[PDB]
Amino acid sequence: YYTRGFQHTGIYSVMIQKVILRDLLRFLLVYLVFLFGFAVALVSLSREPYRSILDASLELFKFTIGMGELAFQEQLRFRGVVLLLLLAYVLLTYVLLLNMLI
Amino acid sequence: YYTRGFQHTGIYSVMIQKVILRDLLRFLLVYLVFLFGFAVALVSLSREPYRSILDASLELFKFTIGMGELAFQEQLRFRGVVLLLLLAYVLLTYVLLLNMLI
Repeated sequence: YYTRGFQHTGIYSVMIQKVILRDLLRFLLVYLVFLFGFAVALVSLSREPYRSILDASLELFKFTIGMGELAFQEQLRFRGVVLLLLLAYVLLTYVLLLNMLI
Repeated sequence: YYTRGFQHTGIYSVMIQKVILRDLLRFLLVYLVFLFGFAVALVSLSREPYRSILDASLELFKFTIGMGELAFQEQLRFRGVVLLLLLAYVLLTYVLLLNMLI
């Protein structure tokens, strides 16, 4: 809060709070909706390794940078659809990031 | 779909679908062509660890962020060319990303 004084160093640090708080909120809401949907989907696949909804959400949050990928061999013959869903989540996250920058 | 209403929050969210769908499609096609070519190349090296084409494609997709690097010691005396190919794939992916942003 005390960066409001000082010198010109605050010029770029005072205008961010008027557009970031408006844009990041909506975009993060959309991202969380997508993340929870994908997590529920992965739990549905793994039910019959993504045990709880919280664990799946954590995995999806890690997928953007650190992954939990390389599915466990024979995942009830649904490895292909799981991999396709993971790729789809990657593309949605990346396009949301590009929309963030734009 | 229901973000088309609301308020000014949709102003930046309606114009993205007219240029993203045109640019990302072609750039992703190019990226997939490069990825499949590099995966086939890695399979060719590893034939005589990148067993199937799907596994190699998955590894190349991971290389951009999470890697499968640190080749397995003596890879039939072809560790150097494999490492050079991996570096080349990294540079092509990065330059494609910069082209994406531009």
